Amino acid sequence: DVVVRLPAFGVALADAHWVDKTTLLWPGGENKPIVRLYYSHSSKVAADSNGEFSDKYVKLTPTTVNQQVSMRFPHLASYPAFKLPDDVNVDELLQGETVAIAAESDGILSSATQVQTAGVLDDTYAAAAEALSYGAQLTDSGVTFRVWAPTAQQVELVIYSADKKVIASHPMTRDSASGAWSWQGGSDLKGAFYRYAMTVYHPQSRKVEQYEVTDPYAHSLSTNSEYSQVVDLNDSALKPEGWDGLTMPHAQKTKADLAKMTIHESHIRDLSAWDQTVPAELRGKYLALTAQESNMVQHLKQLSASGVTHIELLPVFDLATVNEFSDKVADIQQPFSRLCEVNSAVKSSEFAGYCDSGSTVEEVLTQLKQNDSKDNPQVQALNTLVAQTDSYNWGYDPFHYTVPEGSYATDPEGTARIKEFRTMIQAIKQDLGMNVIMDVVYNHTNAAGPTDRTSVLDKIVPWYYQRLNETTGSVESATCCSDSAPEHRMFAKLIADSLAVWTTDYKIDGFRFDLMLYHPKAQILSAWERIKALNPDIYFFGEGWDSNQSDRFEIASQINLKGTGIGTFSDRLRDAVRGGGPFDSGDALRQNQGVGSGAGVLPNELTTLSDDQARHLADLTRLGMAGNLADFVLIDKDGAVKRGSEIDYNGAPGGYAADPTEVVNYVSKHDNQTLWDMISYKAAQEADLDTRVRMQAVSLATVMLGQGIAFDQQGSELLRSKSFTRDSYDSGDWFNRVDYSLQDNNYNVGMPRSSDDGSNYDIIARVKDAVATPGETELKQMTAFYQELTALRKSSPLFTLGDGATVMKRVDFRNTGADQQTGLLVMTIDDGMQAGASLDSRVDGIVVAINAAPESRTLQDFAGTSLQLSAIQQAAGDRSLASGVQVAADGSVTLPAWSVAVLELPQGESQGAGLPVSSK
Ligand SMILES: OC[C@H]1O[C@H](O)[C@H](O)[C@@H](O)[C@@H]1O
Ligand SMILES: [Ca+2]
Ligand SMILES: [Ca+2]
Ligand SMILES: [Ca+2]
Ligand SMILES: [Ca+2]
Repeated sequence: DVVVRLPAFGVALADAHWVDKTTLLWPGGENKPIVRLYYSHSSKVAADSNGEFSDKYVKLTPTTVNQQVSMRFPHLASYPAFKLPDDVNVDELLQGETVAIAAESDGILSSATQVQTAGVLDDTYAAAAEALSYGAQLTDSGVTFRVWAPTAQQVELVIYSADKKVIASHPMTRDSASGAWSWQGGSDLKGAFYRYAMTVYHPQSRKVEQYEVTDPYAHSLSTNSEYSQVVDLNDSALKPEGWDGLTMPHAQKTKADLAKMTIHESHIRDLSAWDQTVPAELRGKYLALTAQESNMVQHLKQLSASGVTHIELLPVFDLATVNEFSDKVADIQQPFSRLCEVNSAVKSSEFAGYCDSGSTVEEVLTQLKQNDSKDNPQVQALNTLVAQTDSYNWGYDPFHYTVPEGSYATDPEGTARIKEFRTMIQAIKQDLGMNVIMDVVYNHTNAAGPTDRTSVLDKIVPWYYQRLNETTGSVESATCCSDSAPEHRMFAKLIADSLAVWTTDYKIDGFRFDLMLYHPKAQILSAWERIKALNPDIYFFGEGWDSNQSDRFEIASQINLKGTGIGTFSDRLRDAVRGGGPFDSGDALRQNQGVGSGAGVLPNELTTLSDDQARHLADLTRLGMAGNLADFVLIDKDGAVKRGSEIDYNGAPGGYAADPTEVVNYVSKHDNQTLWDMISYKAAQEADLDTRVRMQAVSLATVMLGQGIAFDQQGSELLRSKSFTRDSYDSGDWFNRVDYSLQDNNYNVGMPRSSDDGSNYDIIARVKDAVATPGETELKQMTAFYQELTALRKSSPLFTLGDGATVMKRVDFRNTGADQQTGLLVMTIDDGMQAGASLDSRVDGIVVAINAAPESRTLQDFAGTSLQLSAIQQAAGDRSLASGVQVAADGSVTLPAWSVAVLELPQGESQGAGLPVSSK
């Protein structure tokens, strides 16, 4: 056997992949005579002083990739394949560093690279490891700790006292079949803090690292997640009174049940950070939801009574971007002096002069408003510094997937947060009458590598839980941060086990997957199958659409999830009604008007939108109101008969769903500009304040009165503004403010962050002061419009049919084709004899008319049909979106500008003719 030696001829990159027991995929070994897999247990492979590689190695022989490997890693199927002998001691090699080396016949090195072992790890240990349970599993009879670390050389369980002093370090017992380590002790360990002391090779640093890491299956933590804690979530001491009997206020069993879902996407701080009627110690906490006397809680109670059915919570799992040690945090309601003591950047800034002042941070920000402008964005200048050390962040930064966030609890030390979180869930369901959905972020981790404080998974099993670049081994960042690998068996299991805890132990009713398309379709479905065993009515849905992982596996996208029952946010109606797209900047923000802001019918001074383009948006909007079904048949802008899949959406088929319950419509969400800020960017100069409020309502009407599940951002009913901020994840209490005292909508409170919106300062300055800023009058008006819409949505089962086939049999549209009155959306829902059975004993049909235009419009296609205005809208009088609507003798219906009318055909002795869907 020749000896590999030197003639930059050392280990470089990591483009070799050990995908299974005997297969090694590596481009560098092609056509090369000598292909080997060198390995070193405790050392870094490298040529010795003599220039030779004298470390142990295994001989690799050319081969052809097998079907099994090709299916698992399609993106690597083209790589030159090499086989290892069947007697290779895989386990021992995986305990240290392995490097693939290739050299010419003469033995002169041609290339050497590191090896990515995720594949062989799954092939060798996954099945055995999947059959076990992980974490500190405490029962009243004892505890069993288990952690998966197939490559670690040593793992010790370190037990800490409450004061964080080591009271014991136990070497764990490794299971050869699974590669998991365990340790069994007595129940006296209940409540104890612990960490796993790892001795493991990390490919990134190429060294056998030695560090203590928290449990990835942690179910309790110390302040700021420094230590994991042994806990039995079943303990009655961790449950509010009557917890076990908590039931879901809204059904989610049938598709009809699901269709009634009306979501209010909220954030723990956005809800109570500014509410002075919420006890001070509960502001920005889970428990604020229990302050029945507060403006915020009373507001949500009324929304629920009016038709909002679900509260969706932005990250409430353990996020990493907020320091849980209160002494290290300063918020705007506190003295500027406090800010200076915890934030050295502020103390060294142009604002240092405020340090020894007697002002609070918010008082300073308030005074900076008058002289704030595009040329002097001082409000955001100060806020950007405040953001570094405040209590604010959306939290899409996973630290621990199965422990509640600590900063939202009154006491982040230990188990305390568990009961408070549950108390909140109970309050929402029991006292506010709404189901709860949790935003989950399994698509990435906050960090990876062997050094970052928040790198947990990548420290315990390096290069396994993260998705890596095929050539460099670098952790990918397409998600934003440290991309995870849901396609790997043990991470898929971690996800499913995690969801099981939130479902069973925290009684969560549904989960919204962040960037769900970075997950394999099969993995999402498998997780749903597992969770349905715990809660048969659990609902799964998600978003993303920037995919790019299709080369590795079939992704969980809108298209691929058709007919599966897994929901996806639809960006079709969203874009059509809001106008433009999320990538717009500068003038495009104003030019790209939407149906909700007058596309075509009320053009601003910059837009070039044609009537045809405006009508195309109307096609996308109507399709969306019908559940954005692939097979829904409608008449398009040109009078052509088209299926939803035939309506174009920027190059892709518009309609993609099988059932409306697989589609979540919306016109505002936590990310991107608020609906009001978009209307402010797009509205024509002549559109006055009152008109803009109606535009907000008309925009929301397309969602609320549609067949798809309805979703909306907390505060849309209050014309919520972020002062034009596009991405407010770290913009603090200032820009994310929601005022439940109803004084204003937080519009015009300073130019938004320059780093992300600086390119929009020009357009902002030009449109910002077009009209007055909303006040109590406008907020109360909008809340009334909003509650009317949600009340209408639940006023009849016809609005939420659930089944795609039923929608196709009952839903149709009028005012379509080339001779249509632009901006007028007229949707009919049949309940007559031709539709089948009467689902609503009070009506034979319903007509939804949304006049998104500055003209009054008259409908003549319902003449002699005895159409009547909804009792709900009649009851609202001149405060209704239907104020001014006229139902004449001849049967014609006239709608005022920017109005919404829900009309019905009263049912007589028997089911009537209704509004049959026309043959197309
Ligand atoms: O915290 C991770 C990410 O969260 C949200 O997606 C923010 O929009 C983004 O800016 C940030 O990088
Ligand atoms: Ca945290
Ligand atoms: Ca912050
Ligand atoms: Ca890729
Ligand atoms: Ca009926």
